[PDB]
Amino acid sequence: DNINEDIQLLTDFEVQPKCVGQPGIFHLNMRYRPPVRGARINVNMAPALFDNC
Amino acid sequence: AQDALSDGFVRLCIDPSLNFFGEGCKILVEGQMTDDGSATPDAVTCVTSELDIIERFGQGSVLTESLRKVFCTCKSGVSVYALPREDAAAGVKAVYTLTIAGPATTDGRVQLYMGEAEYAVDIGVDAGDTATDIAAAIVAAISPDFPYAATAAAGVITLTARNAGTIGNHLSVIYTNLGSCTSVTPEGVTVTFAQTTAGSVNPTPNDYATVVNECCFAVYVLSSDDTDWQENLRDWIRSAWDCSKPQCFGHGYVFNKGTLGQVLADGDNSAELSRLALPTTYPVLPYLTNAAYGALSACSTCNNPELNIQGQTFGLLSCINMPESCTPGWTFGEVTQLQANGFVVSGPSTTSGQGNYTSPYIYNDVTNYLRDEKNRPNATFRDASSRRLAAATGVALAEFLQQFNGLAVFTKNTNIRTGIIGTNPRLMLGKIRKWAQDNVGTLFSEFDNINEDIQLLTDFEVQPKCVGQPGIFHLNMRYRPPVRGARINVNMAPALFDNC
Repeated sequence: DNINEDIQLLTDFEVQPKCVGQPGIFHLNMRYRPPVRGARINVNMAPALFDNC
Repeated sequence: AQDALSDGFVRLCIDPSLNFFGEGCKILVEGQMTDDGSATPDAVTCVTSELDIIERFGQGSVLTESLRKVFCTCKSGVSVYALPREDAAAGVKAVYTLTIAGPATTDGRVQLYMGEAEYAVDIGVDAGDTATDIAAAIVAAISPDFPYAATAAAGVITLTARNAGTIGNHLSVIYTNLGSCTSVTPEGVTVTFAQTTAGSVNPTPNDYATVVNECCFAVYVLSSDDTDWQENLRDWIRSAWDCSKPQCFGHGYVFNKGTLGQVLADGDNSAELSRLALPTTYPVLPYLTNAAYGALSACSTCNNPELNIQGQTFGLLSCINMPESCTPGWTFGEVTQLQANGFVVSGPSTTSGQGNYTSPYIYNDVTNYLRDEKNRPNATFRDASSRRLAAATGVALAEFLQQFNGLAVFTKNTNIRTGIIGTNPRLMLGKIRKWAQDNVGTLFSEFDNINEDIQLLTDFEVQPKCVGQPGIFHLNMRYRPPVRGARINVNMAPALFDNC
Protein backbone atom coordinates (compact mmCIF):
# COMPACT_ATOMS: atom_id res chain seq x y z
CA ASP A 1 0.00 0.00 0.00
CA ASN A 2 2.73 2.43 1.03
CA ILE A 3 6.14 0.86 1.60
CA ASN A 4 7.30 4.07 3.27
CA GLU A 5 4.56 4.01 5.91
CA ASP A 6 4.44 0.22 6.18
CA ILE A 7 8.09 -0.26 7.21
CA GLN A 8 9.33 2.01 9.97
CA LEU A 9 12.64 1.91 11.82
CA LEU A 10 13.10 3.79 15.09
CA THR A 11 16.09 3.96 17.36
CA ASP A 12 15.58 3.12 21.00
CA PHE A 13 16.11 6.82 21.72
CA GLU A 14 12.91 7.90 19.96
CA VAL A 15 10.89 5.11 21.60
CA GLN A 16 12.03 5.24 25.23
CA PRO A 17 11.94 8.30 27.52
CA LYS A 18 14.77 10.81 27.72
CA CYS A 19 18.16 9.27 28.59
CA VAL A 20 16.48 5.88 29.14
CA GLY A 21 16.85 4.30 25.70
CA GLN A 22 19.92 2.26 25.04
CA PRO A 23 22.26 2.83 22.09
CA GLY A 24 22.27 0.33 19.29
CA ILE A 25 18.72 -0.95 19.86
CA PHE A 26 16.26 -0.58 16.99
CA HIS A 27 12.52 -1.09 16.61
CA LEU A 28 11.35 -2.21 13.18
CA ASN A 29 7.62 -2.24 12.44
CA MET A 30 6.63 -4.00 9.23
CA ARG A 31 2.98 -4.02 8.13
CA TYR A 32 3.06 -6.45 5.23
CA ARG A 33 0.37 -8.23 3.22
CA PRO A 34 0.95 -11.97 2.94
CA PRO A 35 -0.69 -14.14 0.28
CA VAL A 36 -4.02 -15.54 1.37
CA ARG A 37 -5.09 -19.14 0.98
CA GLY A 38 -8.07 -18.95 -1.33
CA ALA A 39 -11.05 -20.70 0.18
CA ARG A 40 -14.00 -20.57 -2.20
CA ILE A 41 -14.97 -19.32 -5.64
CA ASN A 42 -18.70 -18.60 -5.69
CA VAL A 43 -19.44 -18.96 -9.40
CA ASN A 44 -22.84 -17.72 -10.56
CA MET A 45 -23.65 -19.00 -14.04
CA ALA A 46 -26.34 -17.00 -15.85
CA PRO A 47 -27.27 -18.52 -19.22
CA ALA A 48 -28.59 -15.97 -21.70
CA LEU A 49 -30.89 -17.42 -24.35
CA PHE A 50 -32.53 -14.34 -25.86
CA ASP A 51 -31.16 -12.16 -28.64
CA ASN A 52 -33.59 -9.23 -28.61
CA CYS A 53 -33.58 -8.63 -24.83
CA ALA B 1 53.16 4.12 26.66
CA GLN B 2 51.87 4.58 23.14
CA ASP B 3 53.45 6.77 20.45
CA ALA B 4 52.23 10.40 20.50
CA LEU B 5 51.26 9.76 24.11
CA SER B 6 54.68 8.87 25.51
CA ASP B 7 56.28 12.32 25.30
CA GLY B 8 53.51 13.79 27.45
CA PHE B 9 52.85 16.53 24.93
CA VAL B 10 49.30 15.22 24.55
CA ARG B 11 47.69 14.20 27.83
CA LEU B 12 44.47 12.33 27.22
CA CYS B 13 41.41 11.71 29.41
CA ILE B 14 38.28 9.79 28.43
CA ASP B 15 35.58 11.18 30.75
CA PRO B 16 32.60 8.76 30.49
CA SER B 17 30.33 11.17 32.35
CA LEU B 18 27.82 11.95 29.61
CA ASN B 19 26.68 8.38 29.02
CA PHE B 20 24.91 7.50 32.26
CA PHE B 21 21.37 6.22 32.05
CA GLY B 22 18.43 8.10 33.50
CA GLU B 23 16.28 6.34 36.08
CA GLY B 24 13.16 6.26 33.95
CA CYS B 25 9.62 5.63 35.21
CA LYS B 26 9.53 5.87 39.01
CA ILE B 27 6.40 3.90 39.88
CA LEU B 28 6.14 2.25 43.30
CA VAL B 29 3.79 -0.74 43.24
CA GLU B 30 2.73 -1.75 46.75
CA GLY B 31 0.90 -4.96 47.56
CA GLN B 32 0.93 -8.13 49.56
CA MET B 33 3.42 -10.85 48.68
CA THR B 34 3.25 -14.54 49.43
CA ASP B 35 5.73 -16.32 51.67
CA ASP B 36 7.19 -18.08 48.63
CA GLY B 37 8.89 -14.83 47.66
CA SER B 38 12.47 -13.93 48.50
CA ALA B 39 11.90 -10.19 48.86
CA THR B 40 12.24 -8.58 52.25
CA PRO B 41 8.87 -7.14 53.29
CA ASP B 42 8.47 -3.46 54.11
CA ALA B 43 11.32 -2.34 51.86
CA VAL B 44 11.19 -0.49 48.54
CA THR B 45 13.19 -2.53 46.03
CA CYS B 46 13.97 -1.95 42.37
CA VAL B 47 12.42 -4.50 40.02
CA THR B 48 14.55 -4.78 36.90
CA SER B 49 12.31 -6.87 34.66
CA GLU B 50 9.40 -9.32 34.67
CA LEU B 51 11.76 -12.27 35.10
CA ASP B 52 12.42 -12.07 38.85
CA ILE B 53 8.82 -11.20 39.79
CA ILE B 54 7.83 -14.75 40.72
CA GLU B 55 11.08 -15.41 42.55
CA ARG B 56 11.12 -12.18 44.55
CA PHE B 57 7.48 -11.39 45.36
CA GLY B 58 5.93 -14.82 45.44
CA GLN B 59 4.26 -17.01 42.86
CA GLY B 60 0.74 -15.79 42.22
CA SER B 61 0.79 -13.06 44.86
CA VAL B 62 -1.10 -9.79 44.58
CA LEU B 63 2.12 -7.84 44.13
CA THR B 64 3.34 -10.34 41.54
CA GLU B 65 0.24 -9.85 39.40
CA SER B 66 0.08 -6.08 39.77
CA LEU B 67 3.76 -5.89 38.82
CA ARG B 68 3.11 -8.15 35.84
CA LYS B 69 0.48 -5.68 34.68
CA VAL B 70 2.77 -2.71 35.28
CA PHE B 71 5.41 -4.39 33.13
CA CYS B 72 2.92 -5.33 30.42
CA THR B 73 1.65 -1.76 30.31
CA CYS B 74 4.72 0.45 30.01
CA LYS B 75 7.09 0.20 27.07
CA SER B 76 10.32 -1.37 28.40
CA GLY B 77 10.39 0.06 31.90
CA VAL B 78 12.94 -1.18 34.40
CA SER B 79 12.60 1.57 37.02
CA VAL B 80 9.51 -0.13 38.44
CA TYR B 81 9.96 -0.21 42.21
CA ALA B 82 7.98 -2.52 44.45
CA LEU B 83 7.06 -2.34 48.13
CA PRO B 84 6.18 -5.87 49.21
CA ARG B 85 3.93 -6.24 52.22
CA GLU B 86 3.39 -9.15 54.56
CA ASP B 87 -0.01 -10.67 55.13
CA ALA B 88 -1.63 -9.68 58.41
CA ALA B 89 -0.91 -12.02 61.30
CA ALA B 90 -4.56 -13.04 61.69
CA GLY B 91 -5.41 -12.55 58.02
CA VAL B 92 -7.96 -14.94 56.55
CA LYS B 93 -7.68 -16.10 52.95
CA ALA B 94 -10.84 -15.86 50.89
CA VAL B 95 -12.18 -19.23 49.74
CA TYR B 96 -14.41 -19.68 46.71
CA THR B 97 -16.03 -22.97 45.74
CA LEU B 98 -16.57 -23.56 42.04
CA THR B 99 -18.84 -26.59 42.27
CA ILE B 100 -19.32 -28.69 39.13
CA ALA B 101 -22.20 -31.12 38.67
CA GLY B 102 -22.54 -33.73 35.97
CA PRO B 103 -21.98 -36.10 34.48
CA ALA B 104 -21.56 -34.71 31.00
CA THR B 105 -23.75 -36.45 28.44
CA THR B 106 -22.39 -34.76 25.30
CA ASP B 107 -18.95 -33.46 24.43
CA GLY B 108 -18.13 -29.78 24.47
CA ARG B 109 -15.77 -27.09 25.63
CA VAL B 110 -15.84 -25.64 29.13
CA GLN B 111 -14.42 -22.11 29.13
CA LEU B 112 -14.08 -20.05 32.28
CA TYR B 113 -13.04 -16.45 32.77
CA MET B 114 -11.50 -16.41 36.23
CA GLY B 115 -9.78 -13.24 37.33
CA GLU B 116 -8.43 -11.75 34.12
CA ALA B 117 -8.18 -13.04 30.55
CA GLU B 118 -4.62 -14.13 31.31
CA TYR B 119 -6.03 -16.75 33.69
CA ALA B 120 -8.92 -18.07 31.59
CA VAL B 121 -9.25 -21.83 31.23
CA ASP B 122 -10.56 -23.70 28.19
CA ILE B 123 -10.91 -27.45 28.67
CA GLY B 124 -12.47 -30.14 26.54
CA VAL B 125 -15.15 -32.21 28.26
CA ASP B 126 -16.06 -35.51 26.61
CA ALA B 127 -19.31 -37.40 27.04
CA GLY B 128 -19.57 -39.40 30.24
CA ASP B 129 -16.96 -37.36 32.10
CA THR B 130 -18.00 -37.21 35.73
CA ALA B 131 -17.88 -33.98 37.70
CA THR B 132 -14.67 -35.26 39.29
CA ASP B 133 -12.85 -35.52 35.96
CA ILE B 134 -14.09 -32.10 34.85
CA ALA B 135 -13.00 -30.50 38.12
CA ALA B 136 -9.61 -32.20 37.83
CA ALA B 137 -9.25 -30.91 34.27
CA ILE B 138 -10.17 -27.37 35.27
CA VAL B 139 -7.72 -27.45 38.17
CA ALA B 140 -4.95 -28.76 35.93
CA ALA B 141 -5.78 -25.97 33.47
CA ILE B 142 -5.75 -23.14 36.04
CA SER B 143 -2.74 -20.94 35.41
CA PRO B 144 -0.14 -20.97 38.19
CA ASP B 145 0.01 -17.17 38.18
CA PHE B 146 -3.67 -17.05 39.13
CA PRO B 147 -3.74 -15.59 42.66
CA TYR B 148 -5.86 -18.48 43.91
CA ALA B 149 -4.58 -21.95 44.73
CA ALA B 150 -7.04 -24.45 43.26
CA THR B 151 -7.70 -27.88 44.75
CA ALA B 152 -10.23 -30.38 43.43
CA ALA B 153 -12.40 -32.47 45.75
CA ALA B 154 -15.16 -34.68 44.33
CA GLY B 155 -16.06 -32.11 41.70
CA VAL B 156 -15.83 -29.03 43.94
CA ILE B 157 -12.91 -26.74 43.11
CA THR B 158 -11.78 -24.85 46.20
CA LEU B 159 -9.99 -21.64 45.18
CA THR B 160 -8.12 -20.26 48.19
CA ALA B 161 -6.64 -16.78 47.87
CA ARG B 162 -2.85 -16.75 47.86
CA ASN B 163 -2.88 -13.60 50.01
CA ALA B 164 -4.87 -13.20 53.19
CA GLY B 165 -6.98 -10.11 53.69
CA THR B 166 -9.92 -8.47 52.00
CA ILE B 167 -7.87 -8.36 48.79
CA GLY B 168 -9.00 -11.89 48.06
CA ASN B 169 -12.69 -10.99 48.12
CA HIS B 170 -12.89 -9.82 44.49
CA LEU B 171 -12.80 -13.00 42.40
CA SER B 172 -15.32 -13.24 39.56
CA VAL B 173 -15.39 -16.54 37.69
CA ILE B 174 -17.60 -16.26 34.62
CA TYR B 175 -18.59 -19.39 32.73
CA THR B 176 -18.12 -17.53 29.45
CA ASN B 177 -19.33 -20.43 27.34
CA LEU B 178 -23.05 -20.57 28.07
CA GLY B 179 -25.22 -20.03 25.03
CA SER B 180 -22.19 -19.68 22.79
CA CYS B 181 -22.78 -20.47 19.14
CA THR B 182 -19.17 -21.30 18.27
CA SER B 183 -17.88 -23.06 21.40
CA VAL B 184 -20.68 -25.40 22.45
CA THR B 185 -20.71 -26.07 26.17
CA PRO B 186 -21.32 -29.73 27.09
CA GLU B 187 -24.78 -30.88 28.08
CA GLY B 188 -24.88 -31.91 31.70
CA VAL B 189 -22.06 -29.89 33.25
CA THR B 190 -23.16 -27.09 35.58
CA VAL B 191 -20.67 -24.52 36.89
CA THR B 192 -21.59 -22.72 40.12
CA PHE B 193 -19.52 -20.16 42.05
CA ALA B 194 -20.08 -19.48 45.74
CA GLN B 195 -17.32 -17.95 47.94
CA THR B 196 -17.63 -20.06 51.07
CA THR B 197 -15.50 -17.69 53.18
CA ALA B 198 -14.60 -14.01 53.17
CA GLY B 199 -11.32 -12.17 53.52
CA SER B 200 -10.45 -10.62 56.86
CA VAL B 201 -7.79 -8.51 58.60
CA ASN B 202 -5.62 -6.55 56.15
CA PRO B 203 -2.14 -5.05 56.45
CA THR B 204 -2.00 -1.49 57.75
CA PRO B 205 1.70 -0.64 57.41
CA ASN B 206 1.67 3.13 58.03
CA ASP B 207 5.46 3.20 57.66
CA TYR B 208 5.90 5.26 54.51
CA ALA B 209 7.84 8.00 56.30
CA THR B 210 10.50 5.42 57.18
CA VAL B 211 10.33 3.12 54.14
CA VAL B 212 9.98 5.88 51.54
CA ASN B 213 11.77 8.64 53.38
CA GLU B 214 12.95 11.01 50.65
CA CYS B 215 13.04 8.56 47.72
CA CYS B 216 10.49 10.35 45.53
CA PHE B 217 8.01 8.38 43.41
CA ALA B 218 6.00 9.86 40.55
CA VAL B 219 3.28 7.22 40.88
CA TYR B 220 2.26 5.11 43.86
CA VAL B 221 0.04 2.14 42.99
CA LEU B 222 -1.84 0.55 45.87
CA SER B 223 -3.02 -3.02 45.29
CA SER B 224 -5.31 -3.12 48.31
CA ASP B 225 -8.96 -2.19 48.69
CA ASP B 226 -8.53 -1.31 52.37
CA THR B 227 -9.64 2.28 52.85
CA ASP B 228 -7.44 2.62 55.94
CA TRP B 229 -4.37 1.60 53.95
CA GLN B 230 -5.46 3.87 51.11
CA GLU B 231 -5.82 6.63 53.69
CA ASN B 232 -2.29 6.04 54.96
CA LEU B 233 -0.96 6.25 51.41
CA ARG B 234 -3.06 9.39 50.93
CA ASP B 235 -1.59 11.00 54.03
CA TRP B 236 1.89 10.07 52.85
CA ILE B 237 1.46 11.56 49.38
CA ARG B 238 -0.17 14.61 50.95
CA SER B 239 2.95 15.04 53.08
CA ALA B 240 4.97 14.69 49.89
CA TRP B 241 3.01 17.69 48.56
CA ASP B 242 3.69 19.92 51.57
CA CYS B 243 5.03 23.46 51.66
CA SER B 244 6.55 22.74 55.08
CA LYS B 245 9.46 20.66 53.77
CA PRO B 246 10.87 20.45 50.25
CA GLN B 247 8.14 18.80 48.20
CA CYS B 248 9.10 15.87 46.09
CA PHE B 249 5.68 15.24 44.60
CA GLY B 250 3.78 12.06 43.78
CA HIS B 251 0.35 10.74 42.92
CA GLY B 252 -1.51 7.71 44.23
CA TYR B 253 -3.66 5.22 42.37
CA VAL B 254 -6.18 3.26 44.42
CA PHE B 255 -9.46 1.60 43.52
CA ASN B 256 -12.84 1.55 45.21
CA LYS B 257 -15.03 -1.40 44.26
CA GLY B 258 -18.61 -1.44 45.47
CA THR B 259 -22.10 -0.09 45.05
CA LEU B 260 -22.43 3.55 44.00
CA GLY B 261 -23.24 4.52 47.58
CA GLN B 262 -20.28 2.56 48.91
CA VAL B 263 -17.86 3.93 46.32
CA LEU B 264 -19.00 7.50 46.93
CA ALA B 265 -18.73 7.04 50.70
CA ASP B 266 -15.18 5.74 50.33
CA GLY B 267 -14.18 8.99 48.65
CA ASP B 268 -12.86 12.19 50.18
CA ASN B 269 -11.13 15.39 49.07
CA SER B 270 -7.81 13.68 48.31
CA ALA B 271 -6.02 15.44 45.46
CA GLU B 272 -3.24 12.90 46.02
CA LEU B 273 -5.24 9.83 45.00
CA SER B 274 -6.85 9.01 41.68
CA ARG B 275 -9.65 6.80 42.95
CA LEU B 276 -10.80 4.27 40.36
CA ALA B 277 -14.50 3.57 40.80
CA LEU B 278 -15.27 -0.06 40.01
CA PRO B 279 -18.75 -1.61 40.08
CA THR B 280 -19.70 -4.51 42.31
CA THR B 281 -19.98 -6.79 39.27
CA TYR B 282 -16.49 -5.95 38.04
CA PRO B 283 -15.02 -9.14 36.52
CA VAL B 284 -11.32 -8.25 36.47
CA LEU B 285 -9.43 -8.48 39.73
CA PRO B 286 -9.48 -4.81 40.73
CA TYR B 287 -5.82 -4.37 41.58
CA LEU B 288 -4.92 -5.45 38.05
CA THR B 289 -6.92 -2.61 36.53
CA ASN B 290 -5.55 -0.23 39.15
CA ALA B 291 -1.99 -1.31 38.36
CA ALA B 292 -2.52 -0.90 34.63
CA TYR B 293 -3.97 2.58 35.16
CA GLY B 294 -1.12 3.65 37.42
CA ALA B 295 1.46 2.17 35.07
CA LEU B 296 -0.03 4.03 32.12
CA SER B 297 -0.01 7.27 34.11
CA ALA B 298 3.62 6.75 35.10
CA CYS B 299 4.64 5.77 31.58
CA SER B 300 3.08 9.08 30.48
CA THR B 301 4.78 11.15 33.21
CA CYS B 302 8.14 9.99 31.88
CA ASN B 303 7.22 11.44 28.49
CA ASN B 304 4.33 13.94 28.52
CA PRO B 305 3.10 15.19 31.90
CA GLU B 306 0.35 17.22 30.21
CA LEU B 307 -1.22 14.06 28.79
CA ASN B 308 -4.54 12.91 30.22
CA ILE B 309 -4.83 9.15 30.61
CA GLN B 310 -8.26 9.16 29.11
CA GLY B 311 -10.13 7.76 26.15
CA GLN B 312 -9.66 4.75 23.94
CA THR B 313 -6.28 5.92 22.66
CA PHE B 314 -4.41 7.40 25.63
CA GLY B 315 -6.23 5.77 28.51
CA LEU B 316 -6.68 2.30 27.05
CA LEU B 317 -5.60 -0.38 29.52
CA SER B 318 -4.79 -2.82 26.75
CA CYS B 319 -3.23 -5.39 29.07
CA ILE B 320 -6.53 -5.85 30.91
CA ASN B 321 -9.16 -7.86 29.05
CA MET B 322 -12.64 -8.42 30.42
CA PRO B 323 -15.54 -10.20 28.70
CA GLU B 324 -17.94 -7.98 26.79
CA SER B 325 -21.46 -7.56 28.12
CA CYS B 326 -24.55 -5.49 27.45
CA THR B 327 -24.97 -4.71 31.16
CA PRO B 328 -22.60 -1.74 31.38
CA GLY B 329 -21.27 -2.01 34.92
CA TRP B 330 -22.07 1.53 36.01
CA THR B 331 -25.20 2.91 34.43
CA PHE B 332 -24.77 6.37 32.96
CA GLY B 333 -26.51 7.86 35.98
CA GLU B 334 -23.92 6.24 38.22
CA VAL B 335 -21.18 7.28 35.79
CA THR B 336 -22.25 10.92 36.03
CA GLN B 337 -22.53 10.70 39.81
CA LEU B 338 -19.04 9.22 40.10
CA GLN B 339 -17.40 11.64 37.70
CA ALA B 340 -19.13 14.44 39.61
CA ASN B 341 -17.59 13.31 42.90
CA GLY B 342 -14.02 13.09 41.60
CA PHE B 343 -13.91 9.40 40.70
CA VAL B 344 -12.07 7.87 37.76
CA VAL B 345 -14.62 5.84 35.83
CA SER B 346 -13.45 3.13 33.45
CA GLY B 347 -15.50 1.40 30.81
CA PRO B 348 -15.29 -1.29 28.15
CA SER B 349 -13.71 -0.35 24.85
CA THR B 350 -16.48 -2.14 22.95
CA THR B 351 -19.96 -3.31 23.91
CA SER B 352 -21.31 -6.50 22.35
CA GLY B 353 -23.16 -9.71 23.04
CA GLN B 354 -20.73 -11.77 20.98
CA GLY B 355 -18.73 -12.45 24.14
CA ASN B 356 -15.29 -11.30 23.05
CA TYR B 357 -12.77 -9.74 25.43
CA THR B 358 -12.57 -5.96 25.70
CA SER B 359 -9.93 -3.72 27.21
CA PRO B 360 -11.18 -1.11 29.70
CA TYR B 361 -10.32 2.49 28.99
CA ILE B 362 -10.45 5.42 31.40
CA TYR B 363 -13.36 7.82 30.97
CA ASN B 364 -11.94 10.71 33.02
CA ASP B 365 -8.36 11.12 34.24
CA VAL B 366 -9.15 13.02 37.43
CA THR B 367 -8.00 13.03 41.03
CA ASN B 368 -10.37 12.71 43.96
CA TYR B 369 -10.15 16.44 44.57
CA LEU B 370 -13.23 18.56 44.53
CA ARG B 371 -12.86 21.44 46.91
CA ASP B 372 -10.40 23.81 48.57
CA GLU B 373 -9.35 24.26 52.17
CA LYS B 374 -12.46 26.47 52.50
CA ASN B 375 -14.41 23.67 50.74
CA ARG B 376 -15.00 26.36 48.24
CA PRO B 377 -15.44 23.89 45.31
CA ASN B 378 -12.28 24.45 43.28
CA ALA B 379 -10.69 23.16 40.09
CA THR B 380 -6.93 23.43 40.64
CA PHE B 381 -6.17 19.75 41.22
CA ARG B 382 -9.23 18.15 39.66
CA ASP B 383 -7.19 16.52 36.90
CA ALA B 384 -4.47 13.96 37.42
CA SER B 385 -2.82 15.92 34.64
CA SER B 386 -2.97 18.88 37.02
CA ARG B 387 -1.02 17.12 39.76
CA ARG B 388 1.47 15.62 37.33
CA LEU B 389 1.91 18.96 35.57
CA ALA B 390 2.13 21.06 38.73
CA ALA B 391 4.90 18.71 39.82
CA ALA B 392 6.60 19.06 36.45
CA THR B 393 6.25 22.85 36.50
CA GLY B 394 7.55 23.16 40.04
CA VAL B 395 10.53 20.95 39.28
CA ALA B 396 11.31 22.75 36.01
CA LEU B 397 11.08 26.18 37.63
CA ALA B 398 13.22 24.97 40.54
CA GLU B 399 15.89 23.56 38.23
CA PHE B 400 15.88 26.84 36.33
CA LEU B 401 16.16 28.90 39.52
CA GLN B 402 19.05 26.71 40.64
CA GLN B 403 21.20 28.58 38.13
CA PHE B 404 21.06 31.61 40.45
CA ASN B 405 22.43 29.51 43.30
CA GLY B 406 25.97 30.51 44.17
CA LEU B 407 25.78 33.70 42.13
CA ALA B 408 26.38 36.76 44.27
CA VAL B 409 23.41 39.12 44.17
CA PHE B 410 23.96 42.81 43.49
CA THR B 411 21.40 45.57 43.74
CA LYS B 412 19.06 45.92 40.80
CA ASN B 413 20.97 48.94 39.51
CA THR B 414 24.43 47.41 39.42
CA ASN B 415 25.68 46.44 35.97
CA ILE B 416 27.70 43.30 36.80
CA ARG B 417 31.10 43.44 35.10
CA THR B 418 32.12 40.55 32.88
CA GLY B 419 33.89 37.65 34.52
CA ILE B 420 32.01 38.22 37.79
CA ILE B 421 29.75 35.37 38.87
CA GLY B 422 26.87 37.60 39.86
CA THR B 423 23.37 38.80 39.10
CA ASN B 424 20.81 41.31 40.30
CA PRO B 425 17.05 40.95 40.89
CA ARG B 426 16.39 42.69 37.58
CA LEU B 427 18.45 40.19 35.57
CA MET B 428 16.96 37.36 37.63
CA LEU B 429 13.42 38.45 36.82
CA GLY B 430 14.29 38.95 33.16
CA LYS B 431 15.68 35.43 32.90
CA ILE B 432 12.69 33.99 34.77
CA ARG B 433 10.29 35.75 32.42
CA LYS B 434 12.23 34.48 29.43
CA TRP B 435 12.08 30.97 30.85
CA ALA B 436 8.33 31.16 31.37
CA GLN B 437 7.78 32.55 27.88
CA ASP B 438 9.95 29.70 26.60
CA ASN B 439 7.57 27.16 28.15
CA VAL B 440 4.40 28.55 26.58
CA GLY B 441 2.87 25.72 24.59
CA THR B 442 4.98 23.18 26.46
CA LEU B 443 4.14 23.70 30.12
CA PHE B 444 1.78 26.70 30.24
CA SER B 445 -0.69 28.33 27.91
CA GLU B 446 -0.04 31.90 26.81
CA PHE B 447 0.32 34.72 29.37
CA ASP B 448 -2.40 37.33 29.88
CA ASN B 449 0.35 39.73 30.96
CA ILE B 450 3.73 38.12 31.58
CA ASN B 451 4.90 41.31 33.26
CA GLU B 452 2.13 41.28 35.86
CA ASP B 453 1.95 37.49 36.13
CA ILE B 454 5.57 36.97 37.21
CA GLN B 455 6.80 39.23 39.99
CA LEU B 456 10.08 39.08 41.89
CA LEU B 457 10.51 40.96 45.17
CA THR B 458 13.47 41.09 47.48
CA ASP B 459 12.90 40.25 51.12
CA PHE B 460 13.46 43.95 51.85
CA GLU B 461 10.30 45.07 50.04
CA VAL B 462 8.23 42.30 51.65
CA GLN B 463 9.31 42.41 55.30
CA PRO B 464 9.22 45.48 57.58
CA LYS B 465 12.08 47.95 57.83
CA CYS B 466 15.44 46.36 58.74
CA VAL B 467 13.71 43.00 59.27
CA GLY B 468 14.11 41.42 55.83
CA GLN B 469 17.17 39.34 55.22
CA PRO B 470 19.56 39.88 52.31
CA GLY B 471 19.58 37.38 49.50
CA ILE B 472 16.01 36.15 50.02
CA PHE B 473 13.59 36.54 47.12
CA HIS B 474 9.86 36.08 46.67
CA LEU B 475 8.72 34.98 43.22
CA ASN B 476 5.00 35.00 42.44
CA MET B 477 4.04 33.25 39.20
CA ARG B 478 0.41 33.28 38.05
CA TYR B 479 0.50 30.84 35.15
CA ARG B 480 -2.18 29.10 33.10
CA PRO B 481 -1.64 25.35 32.82
CA PRO B 482 -3.26 23.20 30.14
CA VAL B 483 -6.63 21.84 31.17
CA ARG B 484 -7.73 18.26 30.76
CA GLY B 485 -10.68 18.49 28.41
CA ALA B 486 -13.70 16.77 29.87
CA ARG B 487 -16.61 16.94 27.45
CA ILE B 488 -17.51 18.21 24.00
CA ASN B 489 -21.23 18.97 23.90
CA VAL B 490 -21.92 18.62 20.18
CA ASN B 491 -25.29 19.90 18.96
CA MET B 492 -26.06 18.64 15.47
CA ALA B 493 -28.70 20.67 13.62
CA PRO B 494 -29.60 19.17 10.23
CA ALA B 495 -30.85 21.73 7.74
CA LEU B 496 -33.12 20.31 5.05
CA PHE B 497 -34.70 23.41 3.52
CA ASP B 498 -33.26 25.58 0.77
CA ASN B 499 -35.66 28.54 0.76
CA CYS B 500 -35.70 29.13 4.53
